[PDB]
Amino acid sequence: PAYRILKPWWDVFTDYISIVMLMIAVFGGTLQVTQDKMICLPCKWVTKDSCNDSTGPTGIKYDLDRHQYNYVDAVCYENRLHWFAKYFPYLVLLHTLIFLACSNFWFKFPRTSSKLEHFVSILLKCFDSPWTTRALSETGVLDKKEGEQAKALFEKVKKFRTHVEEGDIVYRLYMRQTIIKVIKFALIICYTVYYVHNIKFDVDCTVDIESLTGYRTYRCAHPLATLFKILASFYISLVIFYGLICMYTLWWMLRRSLKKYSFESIREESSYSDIPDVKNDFAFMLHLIDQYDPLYSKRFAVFLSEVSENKLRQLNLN
Amino acid sequence: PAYRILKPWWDVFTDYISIVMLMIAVFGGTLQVTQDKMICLPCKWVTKDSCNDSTGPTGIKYDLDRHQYNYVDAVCYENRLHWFAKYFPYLVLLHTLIFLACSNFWFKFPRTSSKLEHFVSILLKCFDSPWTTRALSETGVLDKKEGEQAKALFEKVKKFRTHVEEGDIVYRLYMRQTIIKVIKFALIICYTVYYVHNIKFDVDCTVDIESLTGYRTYRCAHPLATLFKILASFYISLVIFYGLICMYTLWWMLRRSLKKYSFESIREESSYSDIPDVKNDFAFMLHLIDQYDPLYSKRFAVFLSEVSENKLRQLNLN
Amino acid sequence: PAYRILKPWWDVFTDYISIVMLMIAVFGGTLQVTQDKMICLPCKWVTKDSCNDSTGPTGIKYDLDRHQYNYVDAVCYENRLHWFAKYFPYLVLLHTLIFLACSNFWFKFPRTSSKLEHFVSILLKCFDSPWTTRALSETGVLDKKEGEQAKALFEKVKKFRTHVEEGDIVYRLYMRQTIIKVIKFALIICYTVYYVHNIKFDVDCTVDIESLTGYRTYRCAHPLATLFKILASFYISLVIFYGLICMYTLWWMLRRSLKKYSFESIREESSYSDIPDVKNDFAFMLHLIDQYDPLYSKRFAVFLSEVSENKLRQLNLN
Amino acid sequence: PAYRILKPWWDVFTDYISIVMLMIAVFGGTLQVTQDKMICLPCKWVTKDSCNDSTGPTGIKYDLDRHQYNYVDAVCYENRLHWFAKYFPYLVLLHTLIFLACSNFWFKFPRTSSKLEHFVSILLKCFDSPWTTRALSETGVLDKKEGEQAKALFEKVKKFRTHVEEGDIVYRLYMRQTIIKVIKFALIICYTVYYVHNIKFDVDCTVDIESLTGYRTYRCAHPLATLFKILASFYISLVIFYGLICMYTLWWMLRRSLKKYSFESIREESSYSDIPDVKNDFAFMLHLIDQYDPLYSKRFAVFLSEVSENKLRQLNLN
Amino acid sequence: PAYRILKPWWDVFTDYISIVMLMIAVFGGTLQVTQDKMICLPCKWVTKDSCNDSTGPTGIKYDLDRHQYNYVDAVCYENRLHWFAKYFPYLVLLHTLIFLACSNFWFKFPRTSSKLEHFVSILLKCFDSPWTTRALSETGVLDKKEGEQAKALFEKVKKFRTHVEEGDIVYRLYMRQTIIKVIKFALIICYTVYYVHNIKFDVDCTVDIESLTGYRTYRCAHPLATLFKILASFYISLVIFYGLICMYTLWWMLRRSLKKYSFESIREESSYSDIPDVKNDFAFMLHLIDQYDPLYSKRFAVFLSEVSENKLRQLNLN
Amino acid sequence: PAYRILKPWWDVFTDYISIVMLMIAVFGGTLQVTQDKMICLPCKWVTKDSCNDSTGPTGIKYDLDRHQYNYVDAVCYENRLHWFAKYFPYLVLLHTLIFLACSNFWFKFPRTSSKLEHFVSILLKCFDSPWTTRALSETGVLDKKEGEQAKALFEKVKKFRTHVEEGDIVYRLYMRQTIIKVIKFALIICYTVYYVHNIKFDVDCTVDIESLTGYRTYRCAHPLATLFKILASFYISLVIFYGLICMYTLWWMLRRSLKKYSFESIREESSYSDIPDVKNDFAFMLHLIDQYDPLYSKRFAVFLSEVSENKLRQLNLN
Repeated sequence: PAYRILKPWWDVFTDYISIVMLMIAVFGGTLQVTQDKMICLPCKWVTKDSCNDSTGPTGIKYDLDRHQYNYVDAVCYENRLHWFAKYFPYLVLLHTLIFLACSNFWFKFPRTSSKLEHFVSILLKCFDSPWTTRALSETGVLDKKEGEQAKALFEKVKKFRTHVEEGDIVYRLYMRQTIIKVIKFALIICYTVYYVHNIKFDVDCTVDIESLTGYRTYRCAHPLATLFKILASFYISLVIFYGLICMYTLWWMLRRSLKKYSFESIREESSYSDIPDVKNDFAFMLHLIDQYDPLYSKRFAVFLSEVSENKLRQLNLN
Repeated sequence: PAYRILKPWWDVFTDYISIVMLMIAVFGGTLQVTQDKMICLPCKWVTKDSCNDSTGPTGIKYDLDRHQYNYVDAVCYENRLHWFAKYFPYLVLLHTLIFLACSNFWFKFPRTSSKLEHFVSILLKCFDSPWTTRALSETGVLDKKEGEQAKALFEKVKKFRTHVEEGDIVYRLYMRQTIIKVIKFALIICYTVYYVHNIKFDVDCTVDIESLTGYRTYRCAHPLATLFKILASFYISLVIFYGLICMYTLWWMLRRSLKKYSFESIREESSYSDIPDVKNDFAFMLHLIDQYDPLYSKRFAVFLSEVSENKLRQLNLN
Repeated sequence: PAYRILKPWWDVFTDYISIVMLMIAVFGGTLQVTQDKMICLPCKWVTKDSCNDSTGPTGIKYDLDRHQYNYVDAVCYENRLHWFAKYFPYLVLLHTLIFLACSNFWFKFPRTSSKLEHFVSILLKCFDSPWTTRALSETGVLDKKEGEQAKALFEKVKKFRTHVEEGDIVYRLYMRQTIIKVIKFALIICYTVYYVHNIKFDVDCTVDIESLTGYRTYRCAHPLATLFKILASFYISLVIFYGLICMYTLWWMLRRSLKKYSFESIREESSYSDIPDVKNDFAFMLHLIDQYDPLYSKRFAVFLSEVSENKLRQLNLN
Repeated sequence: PAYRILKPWWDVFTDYISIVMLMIAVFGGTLQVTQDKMICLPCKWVTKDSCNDSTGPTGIKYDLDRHQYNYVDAVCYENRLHWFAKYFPYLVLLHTLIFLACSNFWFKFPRTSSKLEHFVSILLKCFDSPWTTRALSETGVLDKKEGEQAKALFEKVKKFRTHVEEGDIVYRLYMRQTIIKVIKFALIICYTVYYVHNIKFDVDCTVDIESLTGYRTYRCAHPLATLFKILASFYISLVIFYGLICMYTLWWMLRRSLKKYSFESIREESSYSDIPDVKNDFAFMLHLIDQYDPLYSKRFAVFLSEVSENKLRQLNLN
Repeated sequence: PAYRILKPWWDVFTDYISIVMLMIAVFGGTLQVTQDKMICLPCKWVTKDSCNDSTGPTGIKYDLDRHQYNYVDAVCYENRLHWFAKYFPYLVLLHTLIFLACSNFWFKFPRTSSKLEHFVSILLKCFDSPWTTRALSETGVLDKKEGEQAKALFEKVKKFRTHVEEGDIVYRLYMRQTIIKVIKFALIICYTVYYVHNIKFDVDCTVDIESLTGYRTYRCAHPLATLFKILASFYISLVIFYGLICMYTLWWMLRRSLKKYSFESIREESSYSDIPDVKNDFAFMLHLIDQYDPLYSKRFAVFLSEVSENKLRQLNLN
Repeated sequence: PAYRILKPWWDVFTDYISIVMLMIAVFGGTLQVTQDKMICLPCKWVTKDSCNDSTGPTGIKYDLDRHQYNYVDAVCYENRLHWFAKYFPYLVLLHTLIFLACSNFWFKFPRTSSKLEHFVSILLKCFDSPWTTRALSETGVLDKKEGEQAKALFEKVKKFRTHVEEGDIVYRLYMRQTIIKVIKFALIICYTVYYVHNIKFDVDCTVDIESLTGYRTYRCAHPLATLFKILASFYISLVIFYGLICMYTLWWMLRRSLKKYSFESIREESSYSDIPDVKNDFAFMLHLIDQYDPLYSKRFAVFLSEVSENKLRQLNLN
């Protein structure tokens, strides 16, 4: 509903990229569950623990029952097949979940949710005030009721300023979240690229069970290897875009030095020099709202100015 | 809810065509997943890497187990079968998603969403104003309250004009989106038509595994080839309609030269010559609203006229 | 919500018949997907490309593997089985979708949706007016506020009349939609009845593959033939009802000659002779609302009369 | 929402019984689809087209492949198995749907829906009127506004009476619906009880195919016979309850002779003798509302009385 | 929404226990449907219609086809397996449904739903009245409007008292429902505990079919026996808790003798001795609301007192 | 909706951890249901009830049918496989459910839900009062209406204080719930860690059935052992976090000694020394609201002060 203005474009993009990652994860998961197959055969002639690979033709006879193939299938799936091809989608699901948690933690966390809902309530009831457009147009009789409403609103804004000025928690939380995203990004890229090549269609496996079948080695096929490879490539691509976005966010924030809102633009333009600069934890919100729309900041700044209140006193006193 | 007036008929048609494309994609996808079968047999007599195709009859005996057929099935599915027949529906899903993204990007993007929600809020509160129908009927006592509401509304419209006049971002974004749609259209038509013919029911494949079975070549059948061919034909047809719609949109926009709203019709008809012409990024919106219903433009234009304000001053002063 | 009054009983019936058709389509579709089986056997003795059909008994031995039966199954399913039994439900789904599109096109189309939402808004705010019941009861002090509301409402109705009088698009669209429904009805009845008989339980098929099996001909069974026959009969029955409804609609509209709303009933009854007749594109709406409830037309007609306005002037002037 | 008062207890019970019938239908349907099995075997020794039923033991050898059993399965399922055991749940679904249609037709039908929504709107705005409780308490200064509201309400009720008095359609529709329910009830009981006994676990079938297998007769088993028998018993029981309810409804309506609302109770009790009796199509509604709660009828009857209006004139005139 | 105050804690617990019972029923149902397996083998040596149970080892050869095992499976499943293991979850579902029906019958039943919605509407509009807190604080100028509202509210409460005093239906219905719950509880415990032990993993069955196979007896296994046993134990435990709750409810109601609300506490405390005792069918509601929160009863009792009305007359007369 | 302020951060974390636990439970459950497989083979040479594990190679022949493998599979699954590997996910589901019950019991329980909804209603209508910000700003003409509203609000707060002061039930319930969570935590950790190691891939089982097959021992494989081991590790980790959170909660509550709200901070700061200390069952709520946001406590405390009421008397009297 109302927190769309808080979320910037980068957070919006992350929100949908997470859905796409989760989608491919769920699909790979159900695809793994429904088949989870390998197709294994023996190898009669062995050379260095591998196949030699050396009147019409006739089929070869191995003298095996259907149920022994499934046993050797399960064994060569358990032991010699590599864990990544098994557990790829579960990991992706876990990662997407903890991304989303790192994103929405500071919304769900009450200490900050209270400050944010109070801030936005103040901002909207200020923007919807009637006296603002008049004050901006001035660069003369008004209703006593809305005059008193504005008068109480000034005091509310002052108390809110005094309350928010102390905290400085939101900056720290958002900082920690971005850093967690970036380090986790790097970590997943590392082992994903390192272990992607091990997915293969064909596998030789020597499991050492003579007594049950009488064959040493086996050659096996994993049909889903190609598809999981495609999904992994698409995955790491989306991940790359996500991490570049997070790096841009981090650079923006650390560069701006944004604990202090400079504010000088409006006071020179609108000729209200008697406005102080803002302190920590109330400037960050203004920067966020500025990324959405600069208009809200200007509409809110008028109540902060004491000159506006001094003028409003004249209209109530009349 | 309220953005239905912004969307023109072509965007409406695209919205439903995307749903149809997504529907056939999901269906082909689940159909591929649940079977993903081929039925492969050997070929005893070979001529040029192909079958010679040369007391009651008797069945032929190949001396193969059930589990070897599945191995050769997986192999001839992996190697010699063509990637398009495998991965047709996934590509279609991807394309539909990126179409929808290109369509709804300028709605979800905050810099423009703010301008649009502000514009439409202004337009609706102007259309719902009581003084408009009276002003149009004039071609005399009014309430001081609604008079002051209108008076503030003029100032709001002026500030909004000054704000929107600068940007010119919406035109660029919509331009880029249409062009992306058209080039992506052409690209998908190209390889889709080039590779559709390779889907076939029957396939000969030579995989070179003598040691496991003792047969060189194999003849295989893919039942879903016909159905995927039908779906691909239906797909490219829908795509053609989509691209022709996009071309019409592009021609309309580039032809109209619409940064400047000509406006001359109302001023001659309603005898309000003292209205300036509109500049970039506020005309495009008027053209869009004109495609929906011309009435909103006329109802909104009265507040822009200074003569209307001059007359309204007389009614408030009385 | 509010467009229920626009929809007549025939459109209501079509709306639910489409749901039933879609239901049987989805069911036949999933039933086709989950089995898609035939059961094929060879035929040892052949006479004219067909079976001769000529110490306890003993089973017959064909010397075939399980995997060859599936191959010949796929072949005799692809080639000699008839396309209608395969693709019956998909066609039904397509038809139902394009029926629904032809039904809801003039609602979703913005040029007409604007006129309709404006019309119905006017009608409801007129019906909810307090002065109407008094004016009808007359066959005396009123509030100045509601008097001015009614006075502005007369002007709104006049502007709306002048706006709607020109168009004549809604009649053309509804005409085209009904005709599309009727011609498509006839087309589907034609080939459905012509090709329904080809569905059969038992099929003889000669596919000409000696090298793979050594048998010429095959006898095959399709279990779902009976069920699809039942569904097709039920389908064509529902379709017949739909088409008869559409024919009734078409006859009604072409017979009534409804561009001109005759209107003579109320003016003779309520003694308001000074009301003009209505022109194109505003009469069609009145006929539709008359099919729902004649009361709305009478309650709306009073504002159109100039005598009512002349009398209302006396009450405001007092 | 508001039509709960219209629905009597019998219609409420029918509404839930239909859901239960639909539930068992859907369950039997999916159960039929997922198995649809029979298990068929041959019979070596035949006596009168039936089985004679005449060193450790040894298994019997029939020399049949797995794929021939499925063929004879499909054949003996198609031909000799009885259609009721196949198509039981589909019929039940159809019946439940047409029951629900017969129930909700007069709600969905616009000609009557308009009358009903208008009636209930009048009744609720009368019940919520403030003057009613005072008038009942009388067995003295009031607000001019609510006085005028009541005064207009009398005229609205009079116009509504004149409008509704003519129709007499609702009685005919409800009559037809009840009769359709009762005759359809009897019909389904008839063939359901006549054909339930044919469901059996074991079946002998002689299909006459020597050339494909060399056996004349077959003995087959249908596992779901018992379960479908249980569901059919439960079905006919629920149906019996439904039909007895419908018979009670029919007897009630035909006995009461309810076109004329007798009304004599309130006029003797509350001493308002000057109220006429009610005519057709406005009494039926009062009887329905009486079945829910008699209070609404009494609260509504006061406005119908002319004495109440005569007294209200004194309070407005003061 | 508003009936949460009517429901006591025991009804709340029953509501969730029914959901848990339904959950285990649905799970056991789908588990039964998807497998419904037994695994049957013959027994070569027989002693008293049972198995005697008496160079490497070698497998035993019975000379049976795959399709005969399924036949004997179906037979030994139909005949000798016990009906409880088959139809356990369906019964549980039926019981849960009829529990829920017995719980919500007096809400859905209109004759009582009208009384309850009217009662609660009165109670809430009384609790939200402004004069109540003042009257309680008294142990002096008020608005004429709210004074008249309260004055009409007294009359409404009096009429409602006279209406509700007669009925005494709600007590009878709730009594019948509790008793049905208790007797049905006892019945299900009886046969559930009596027949639970018959579920077993291993079963010997003698079906008497020599001609089809040549074996007399069979030994069979039912894998789901253990799981259904666990579910049945959990089921009867939940059922026990449910029945003990119902017994507590029954004892409470029969002990309290609650047709007469004693009421003596408030009149001694708040010094309003001039309040009569309450009669049947209006006391039961007060007891229910007392179980939720005693405050509503006290806030409502003030309007019942005539002294409160006598005092309120002085404030309106001033 | 409104109870988000009551829930602290620890309860929030528990709420989502329960969803994750339930998710892994449902997944392990469906995974168990769909396969529930073991793959068992015999062992020809036995040494101490275990396998000795001692011209191309040839397959071994056991002379067993497909249906005997399934029998021995079911037997070795029933008897020698350990119950934990079977019933792991059901237990997890049960635990998660009873965690959620212990969490939401005091919300669903009516005796406390009434007190809480009344408390929060009072708090919100106090926070939304206009006089509070003025009273805080004072560290002078007001509307008589809101003055009387505040005056009644003081009395409401006093009655509410007297009502809540007695109970002391909420503290006991929350205490019991935390303790149940901690003891159940310890219990599940105990047997989970004790029995996790018994899950294994390979199992030897001696079932003692010579007559049916002629083999003593069997070697079996359980593919899902690894996956269930991973899920169990992840489970116990989440559980550990949950229990540490619960221990922190318990330590906080027992340490604070919170029946008495110390309150001294505001009276020294805002110079309102004439406020008493709070008693049991009204302090706990204040501590909870303090964990969310301290501002509500301060905004509410002003009405509790008698000095504020004494000052408000002057403004109403004027």
